[PDB]
Amino acid sequence: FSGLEAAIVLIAFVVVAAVFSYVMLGAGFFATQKSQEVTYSGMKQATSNLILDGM
Amino acid sequence: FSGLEAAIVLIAFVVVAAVFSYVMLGAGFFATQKSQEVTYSGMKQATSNLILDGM
Repeated sequence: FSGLEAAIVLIAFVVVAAVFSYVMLGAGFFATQKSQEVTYSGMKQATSNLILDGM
Repeated sequence: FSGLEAAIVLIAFVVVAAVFSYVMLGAGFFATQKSQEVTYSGMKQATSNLILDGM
């Protein structure tokens, strides 16, 4: 049994990690960038209120 | 444990907040606009008085 083949796999473990890492970050930024949008809209929802002024 | 999911919820906390914020304002304006009507009617109730004049 040789670690030469272990290397072959170790790539695969690392690569799928990096890809998941890659996407999760992308998934994550979008998560964040979405989380920001709802917040901006959220404040804009309340503060965009319009009012009847006087009689 | 990842804050990625925390974002998913953070939306939800913000959204229901904005909706409650949205409605409470609407609930609130109506509260106010109602509070105004009773006042206008309130003064109108007293000042709309009519009188017998002379003999």
